[PDB]
Amino acid sequence: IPSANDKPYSSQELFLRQLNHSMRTAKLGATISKVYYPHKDIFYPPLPENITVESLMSAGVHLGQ
RNA sequence: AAUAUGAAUUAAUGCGAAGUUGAAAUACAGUUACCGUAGGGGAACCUGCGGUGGGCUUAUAAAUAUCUUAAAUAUUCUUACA
Ligand SMILES: [K+]
Ligand SMILES: [K+]
Ligand SMILES: [K+]
Ligand SMILES: [Mg+2]
Ligand SMILES: [Mg+2]
Ligand SMILES: [Mg+2]
Ligand SMILES: [Mg+2]
Ligand SMILES: [Mg+2]
Ligand SMILES: [Mg+2]
Ligand SMILES: [Mg+2]
Repeated sequence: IPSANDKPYSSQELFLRQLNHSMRTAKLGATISKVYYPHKDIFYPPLPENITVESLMSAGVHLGQ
């Protein structure tokens, strides 16, 4: 329900105004490299041929009981 | 002297039925049982001394618990970013 052009933004409009900022501006200034994101293990798993000892070790697979 | 036989005479024991006097054992069996040994008692048994567990491992709380960006940021994310 858009608000009148004279009235201030509603709570819903502020949320959509923030979502617009999040897509464009919020990620300006730098990119992030070589940082582990937990979700990417599930959604971007590597292929078996590209797995290294380093990758297995980074995941903690070597830590037994 | 040995072997065999019978033997006066005399000792131990099994089974069978079948009651009698008690109630010793199996449960904490109503006094823990049993082993060795000694004494005593109608009968099982009772008592002393040490031993054994084939009886007590059957074992189960005097309680007290802590601070960093709660999110425009983690929570979403589908091979993308890099
Ligand atoms: K007895
Ligand atoms: K005895
Ligand atoms: K005795
Ligand atoms: Mg008696
Ligand atoms: Mg008795
Ligand atoms: Mg008894
Ligand atoms: Mg006596
Ligand atoms: Mg005794
Ligand atoms: Mg017993
Ligand atoms: Mg026992």
